[PDB]
Amino acid sequence: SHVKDILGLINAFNEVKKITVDGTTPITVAHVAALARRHDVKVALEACRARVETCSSWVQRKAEDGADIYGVTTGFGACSSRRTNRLSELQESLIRCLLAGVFTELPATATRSAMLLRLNSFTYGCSGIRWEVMEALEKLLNSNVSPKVPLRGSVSDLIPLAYIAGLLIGKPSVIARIGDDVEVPAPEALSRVGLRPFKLQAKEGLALVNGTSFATAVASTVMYDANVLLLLVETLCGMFCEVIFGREEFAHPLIHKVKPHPGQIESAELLEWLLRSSPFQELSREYYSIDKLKKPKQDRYALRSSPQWLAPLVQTIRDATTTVETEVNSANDNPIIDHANDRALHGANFQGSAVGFYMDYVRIAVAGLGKLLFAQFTELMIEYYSNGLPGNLSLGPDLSVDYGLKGLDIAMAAYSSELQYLANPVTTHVHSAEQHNQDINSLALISARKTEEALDILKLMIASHLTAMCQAVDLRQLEEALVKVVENVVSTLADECGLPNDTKARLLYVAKAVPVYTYLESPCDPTLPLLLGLKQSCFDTILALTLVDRLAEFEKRLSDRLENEMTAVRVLYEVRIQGSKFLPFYRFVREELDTGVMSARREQTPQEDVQKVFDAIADGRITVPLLHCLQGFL
Amino acid sequence: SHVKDILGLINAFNEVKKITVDGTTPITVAHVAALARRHDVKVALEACRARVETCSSWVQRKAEDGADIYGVTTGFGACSSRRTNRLSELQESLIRCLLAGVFTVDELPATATRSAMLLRLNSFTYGCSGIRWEVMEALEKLLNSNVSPKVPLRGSVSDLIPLAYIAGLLIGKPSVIARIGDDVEVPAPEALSRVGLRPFKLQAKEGLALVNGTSFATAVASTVMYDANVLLLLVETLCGMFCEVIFGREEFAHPLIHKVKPHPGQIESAELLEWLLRSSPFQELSREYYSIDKLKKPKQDRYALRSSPQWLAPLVQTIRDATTTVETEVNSANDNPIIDHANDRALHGANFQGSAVGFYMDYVRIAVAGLGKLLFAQFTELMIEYYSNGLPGNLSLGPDLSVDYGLKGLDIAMAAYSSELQYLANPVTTHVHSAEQHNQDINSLALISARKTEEALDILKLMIASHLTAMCQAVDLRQLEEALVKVVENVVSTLADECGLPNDTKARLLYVAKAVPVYTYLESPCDPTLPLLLGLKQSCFDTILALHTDTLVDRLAEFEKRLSDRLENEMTAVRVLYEKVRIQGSKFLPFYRFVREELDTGVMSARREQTPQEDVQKVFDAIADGRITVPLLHCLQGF
Amino acid sequence: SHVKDILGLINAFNEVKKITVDGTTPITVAHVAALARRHDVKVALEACRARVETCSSWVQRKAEDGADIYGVTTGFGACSSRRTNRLSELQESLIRCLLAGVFTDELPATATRSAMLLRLNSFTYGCSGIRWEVMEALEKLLNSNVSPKVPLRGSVSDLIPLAYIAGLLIGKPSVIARIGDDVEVPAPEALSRVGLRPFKLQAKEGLALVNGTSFATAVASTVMYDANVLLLLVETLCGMFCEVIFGREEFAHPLIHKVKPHPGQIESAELLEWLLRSSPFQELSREYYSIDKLKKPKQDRYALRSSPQWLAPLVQTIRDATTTVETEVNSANDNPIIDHANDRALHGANFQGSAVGFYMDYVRIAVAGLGKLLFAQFTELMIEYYSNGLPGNLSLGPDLSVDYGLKGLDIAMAAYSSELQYLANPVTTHVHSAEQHNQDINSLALISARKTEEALDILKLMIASHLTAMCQAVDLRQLEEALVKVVENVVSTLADECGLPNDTKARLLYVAKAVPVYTYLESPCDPTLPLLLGLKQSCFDTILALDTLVDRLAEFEKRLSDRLENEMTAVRVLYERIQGSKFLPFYRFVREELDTGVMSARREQTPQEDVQKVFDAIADGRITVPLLHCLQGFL
Ligand SMILES: *N[C@@H](c1ccccc1)C(F)(F)C(=O)O
Ligand SMILES: *N[C@@H](c1ccccc1)C(F)(F)C(=O)O
Ligand SMILES: *N[C@@H](c1ccccc1)C(F)(F)C(=O)O
Repeated sequence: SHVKDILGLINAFNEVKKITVDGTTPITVAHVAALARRHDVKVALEACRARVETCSSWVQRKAEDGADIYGVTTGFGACSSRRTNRLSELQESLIRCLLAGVFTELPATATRSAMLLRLNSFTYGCSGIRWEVMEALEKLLNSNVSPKVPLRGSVSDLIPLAYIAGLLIGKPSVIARIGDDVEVPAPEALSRVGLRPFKLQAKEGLALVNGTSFATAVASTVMYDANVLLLLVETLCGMFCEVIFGREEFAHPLIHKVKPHPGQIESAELLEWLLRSSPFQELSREYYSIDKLKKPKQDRYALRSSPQWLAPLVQTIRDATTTVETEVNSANDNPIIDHANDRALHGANFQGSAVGFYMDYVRIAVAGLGKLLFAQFTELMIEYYSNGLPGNLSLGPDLSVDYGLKGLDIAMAAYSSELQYLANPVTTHVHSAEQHNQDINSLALISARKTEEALDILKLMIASHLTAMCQAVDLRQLEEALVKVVENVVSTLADECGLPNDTKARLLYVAKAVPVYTYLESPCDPTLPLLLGLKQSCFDTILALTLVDRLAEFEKRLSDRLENEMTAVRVLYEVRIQGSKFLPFYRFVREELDTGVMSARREQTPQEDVQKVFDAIADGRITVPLLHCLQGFL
Repeated sequence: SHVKDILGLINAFNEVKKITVDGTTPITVAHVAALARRHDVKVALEACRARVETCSSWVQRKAEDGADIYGVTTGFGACSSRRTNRLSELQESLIRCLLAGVFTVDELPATATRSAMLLRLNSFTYGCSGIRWEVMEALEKLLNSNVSPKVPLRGSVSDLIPLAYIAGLLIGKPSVIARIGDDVEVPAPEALSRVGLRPFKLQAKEGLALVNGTSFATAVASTVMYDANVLLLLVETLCGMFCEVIFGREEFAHPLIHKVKPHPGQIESAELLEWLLRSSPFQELSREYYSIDKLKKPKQDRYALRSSPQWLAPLVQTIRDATTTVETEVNSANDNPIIDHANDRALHGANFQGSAVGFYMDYVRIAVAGLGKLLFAQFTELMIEYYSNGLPGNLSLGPDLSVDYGLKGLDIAMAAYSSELQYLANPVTTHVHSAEQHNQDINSLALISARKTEEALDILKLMIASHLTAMCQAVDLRQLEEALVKVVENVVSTLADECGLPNDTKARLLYVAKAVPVYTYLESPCDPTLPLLLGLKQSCFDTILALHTDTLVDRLAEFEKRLSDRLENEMTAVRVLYEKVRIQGSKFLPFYRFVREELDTGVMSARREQTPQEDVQKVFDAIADGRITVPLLHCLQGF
Repeated sequence: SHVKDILGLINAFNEVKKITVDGTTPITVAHVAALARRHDVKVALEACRARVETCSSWVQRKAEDGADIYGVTTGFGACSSRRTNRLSELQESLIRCLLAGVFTDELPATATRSAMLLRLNSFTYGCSGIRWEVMEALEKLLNSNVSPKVPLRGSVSDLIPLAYIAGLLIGKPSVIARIGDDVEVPAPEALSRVGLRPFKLQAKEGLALVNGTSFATAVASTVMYDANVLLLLVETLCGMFCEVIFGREEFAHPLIHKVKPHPGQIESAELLEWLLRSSPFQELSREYYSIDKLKKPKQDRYALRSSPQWLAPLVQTIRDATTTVETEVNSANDNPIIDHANDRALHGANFQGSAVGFYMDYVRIAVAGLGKLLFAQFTELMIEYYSNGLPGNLSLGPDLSVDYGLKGLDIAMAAYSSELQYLANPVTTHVHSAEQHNQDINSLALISARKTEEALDILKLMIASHLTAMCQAVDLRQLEEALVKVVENVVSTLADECGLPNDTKARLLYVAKAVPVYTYLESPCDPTLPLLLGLKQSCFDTILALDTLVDRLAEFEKRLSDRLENEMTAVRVLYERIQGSKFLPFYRFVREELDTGVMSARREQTPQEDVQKVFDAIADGRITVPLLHCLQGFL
């Protein structure tokens, strides 16, 4: 199951201390994301040194012998017919030419990831780069030194990679970060870490720039996030079922066996397990047993069609992860040196098309994830579709001065709207580039950036959705306690007023049946559903059988006693979640993040509450409640 | 290799005679495509009959006894609160309300309709639907009798409305029109009459069972994926033919390049290309071409060739993965509720949701746009003298280029094809509306997406037809070129002797004859301002300085005058003769031979009366009807 | 007002008999659309003849004397450096080269005839150098219904498709021509049948024939005609929507729009205020919000209330693009441009279809906006929570469990809007560097025009469904009014017969007035439905406010049960305000002229059959008759 694979990724991200780069051990998207985001994570380049030096030696010696090899004794790109013996000058003129970006930047996280991925490519021993340059890359990475790199210019990653090469050769115009607090010209940065500027040998300029390292770097953290957010969305579908009073049957194994898309079986299998012994599903069964024939037979699509919907999304995100990791673990470079067979091989491994195309697909899948969240949120906000919950999840009781999560609802539409726009492909906009030499190009970095922007929005949407669901948990729990009060007040008052058994039964059924949030604002308002039902019953008990006096007295005593006792339990409140598999999420948001039920009495704005949830998602603290919730699933 | 899988698909499409529909043998995209396109292909429903009858009687009993089951004793969609014991009228009312398409005729074609009927029939064999076996038999008979309802093109968010027309046929709705063969349209009651059927009266759940499926989206996706596989393999293969005509370096496909960047589609496409180009007579000429003035010529090829395996990689993987997804849907019970009669429950879910097909249709349309762009880039290089390594601009034979613009028209159309294709590849799946009284707040739009991908494939067929036609032109131009260069050499060689020129002059002159691209001076071989006589003049001056007399100058002047007399006549003669060989040793011989001999074409020029349309039309027709798979299979023989 | 301009376009489309082509008289999009669609419309080429022959003469002379002029003594496109004195063969080689489309699908005859018209018109300016006699042949071909069959694709904007018209004129055997609707013959037989002989191309003539924007602009012209008509139609139907939904017409108040004065906002609101002023339905709406006022919405939802703000950019986009397309229709889209007066061949790019291209992209986005408005309005009309008394799906019932009303149309509306939104992505953002990199910018105007055309097909579908639904809503509103009165009468008369106190009678009559009738039509005396539910509350209340009374109330309840349903069934059967409404022409056209009725289980015709009739009438222009009646007297 993909659920195991994603939990494996989260663990790896959390547990990795050293990333060994040795030409053989795979680097995963978790390793890359951990390097980028956790400063205590170090690179360990393992002396594959033998194959690096052989390749390096082969390239320099052949170049000096005057062998005819692209970009070592020839011009670059469309200029490949020009030959030269100016070995170092050739390489230097390439870097000069490629220092061509403009600051209107790629972040340090991306840049460091690119540095790791370039270093990794070199370990396969096809590049002809010197071992010493690799050691400098490892040292730069572990010292938190990174060039400032312009955002744009790559069609996929010559220009952005030229800034890493610029740093390594000490270009004065290249600015490097040393940690978060220091910016200095490249020569000063090299000095401060005990390095001297390199003099480029044969092929070294080209080897440093001819990779897919920036596209693949952004794609790696994109894929790590996409896996985690994917699992988070699937899991939260179960919380949605619980708070909305869904029917868990939608996740029944036979439904999905019979339409066996792997993502459909696996998401449904997770959802069946999450909901198996749910206290909230127990309430759901109670709810639909009261006036069963006046209530929906099935849930609406946002819940009931969730496994079918998630299926291609799971599969796209899983497959794209494989593709990105293949790219991470590849010699993306040209020429490829086949030193064992005494030849340089001319091809196009710099071409980031596998990554670019899959970036387009994943952005579409992320939009699909956003649409599901938006549809669920919309249902949650509308009393007609929420099975007893108040509109906008407004606690009130005075709804005229409590518009609940309406702000969050509007924002969800804005989030989804922009997300859907972002999901158009980048890959269809291929221009014939670089003197028409690059007449196909992947645009993978640009695509990766757009998928990253899409995920930023998805994070906003998940934070909002989780926050609303926590609100909804409190509201369901308050609902149960409120209904018990109403029943108790109705029962005891019927006794006191000495009403017949016929009467008491009719009134207690009303007290159990009418949704409490329809009348919470003013419980004894004669135009609201509680008293409406009560009056209906009282007339019926009169037709079926002083009795009038005892009924009028009941209605007066209820008018005096009920709202006060409802306010009491409400104020006290300001439990079923204790038995829910989603307890860790509720406990995380309420206790660890220090929040409470949302209302006019709570001073914290929706911003303040959703910001905490969002920050926990952005920095990965959300995986703790996620891993606790999933504990024991196999 | 995906290459084996696609060859398998093609074999299955050509060879199948009966599609067995039995609830356990899988139906592939090739079977669907063969049913749709080959009218000798028949459906065989295999009496799964037991579980089907158990299911339908289970549903009927439960309903009669008043069991609470969605869409059987319950209103539909957003109205599922409403209960009824009006079992047949409930189902009748669903069909009436769903007969809501409009003919703009634009319609779903018979091919997609018949495919959809097969897929619905297939879903039913899993015994989860509650449909009567006799309705299933009716579907088999309609299929085998070539009777199809006429179905409006639009209305589905994925396939209630379109499927309602098949249901409408079965119950004899007079407003539903039916095809019988290619030439007859009659009202539904008459169509049933003509094949020995009586209108059905819908039992509990039967109206819903007929309409609550992904049959149309999946029908169009099936023929889309079949075509996408074939066209993909064709594009991959023709990359090798492009290498041969453009004078590429086959090194780009070396197995080590790709082992070291091991995307499965990258390795497998490069593996195919290495095989296609091993021992190529055209690659031999390429090696010779670059050995002459080596240092004045590009060390590497441009991206459209050299980066083809890296470009193809995701395209191969998307198309292969989508085929699996679509076939999983073909072989599914897409219906709701799902009757688990063994455990006496009707399970309420959403197997009618075509999201798997919808999202993959979007991915594939993107992959197809990538295939179009690859063809457009390759075609572009071929038309431009600066990038074609000796070929004339526009692949114009001429020799008078002022009245022969060659394949320029095709070049223009290729830009028009790619442009619209890139536009089409925007996603459909991002346009989800909250539908059906906000009941369907997510919906796949799979049929809409599948239609756009089909449109994308129409354009790709056009591009492949053009590209293949151009490469056959280029084959002829390369073969004529080799012949013309040999004549220039002979004339220069013998005339050098006969004019009594020194051996160092003769050798200089013969170098020029070998090194100058013949198509740069074919228009007028002895024009003093064109590259042949340019080089000859330089060489003649250098000779005078090197051997530095009046006799030398007389003989050199004589050489120029006599070349002026003879060379054009000789060059004209070999060209005319050619219009009246290395491809014989090429793995692409079956393509060249198919286009030239079987389709009856020739080198394009001002002397050929057939227009580019007429030539490309033949190739396009062969791609459209599958005849192109014959040279594809011959070419790939032994791989 | 744009409303007046569109009415002007409609009248011209309907009334034109002869399109005058003379180099000075403007050709409008209505003229193009009428030629395309009404075959009784003829072309009158007015012998501009003198400037044409002068320009023609100039070119032939200059070419024969070996002047250096692009595409007359030089090669084409990227090959312009080649010179030749083979004047006719040069022109012939161009056509040969451009006969390069494929039949997969074809540009329709309507578009091809429009393209022939536009090319002929371009020639009248006397910049092209084409012979007068070729122009007469084009006029004759137009007037005789002869058209080449033309491949759909190949143009980046229109060399390849125009080469088919040139191919017809020179009698290329491989070019197939239509004669009327049924005859298809090779080009030389077609020419022969209308008494023409094949032209032999003179200097520049091949190029003049192919070097225009005629196909993009043809399709764009019918696109813009339809866009104007359908726009006005959607704007107008917003008023009809207000009437059936129980809208508040104040949304169209002139001060609101004076204060945010986008011209399209002012003008659509002005139209809507006029359509809704003293409406009988607005009077029903006013009544509705007066009953339990404080429990009903103070404002309408956006699909109505925000309609003039929404329509504003859409009106403006469609009007400005009409101007732009007409400027193209009336242009010398050719190259070189011959300035015979000053003896210069001017080298430019009037073949570049970019004005049309970008505007087709804009219009497609605006059409998507119109579709979205219709979708949102239709969605509200189907949902009881938002329709202010109307049944879900506009189901008549009474038994809703066997009547799902217009739910099928509702699903289809989502499908239509969805695909329409996708179609509205731009084509102009996909410019490829084409034709040996000579055409490194190109308009793609024909492709874009085709997509806008496709988007308008869907809009037609959406308008047809919406209008059908609103007619259903008219019937349901009038039936509602008749039903409430019936219930009020039955309640009143039965209160008297049971001798109920005035207090009781008053309470019960208010329930009869207040409860939306469609919430209980299914079973009027079901004790779980809103009527008897309201009646029981009032009965308990009257007992508190005041044992023989109980007897009488129990007798009222039994009598109502005997009587109410039958009285309601009778009025409904018989039925199976619009007379004072400005939308009467639309209702009458759909119900009477198209022969339809309220939708229910008892009517055999399917939703398809009803909507097809309405769609066909939109498609062929018959919809403009009720539209013009509805708007009579406006401004
Ligand atoms: N990646 C291409 C290139 C172009 C310009 C400068 C450096 C590199 C290339 F295709 F030419 C290559 O490096 O192989
Ligand atoms: N697919 C949905 C439906 C809606 C309207 C008519 C028939 C069917 C459904 F979700 F409600 C279902 O059938 O499950
Ligand atoms: N439109 C261009 C052209 C190209 C090929 C054939 C005919 C015309 C042109 F720009 F070159 C022109 O005609 O001006």
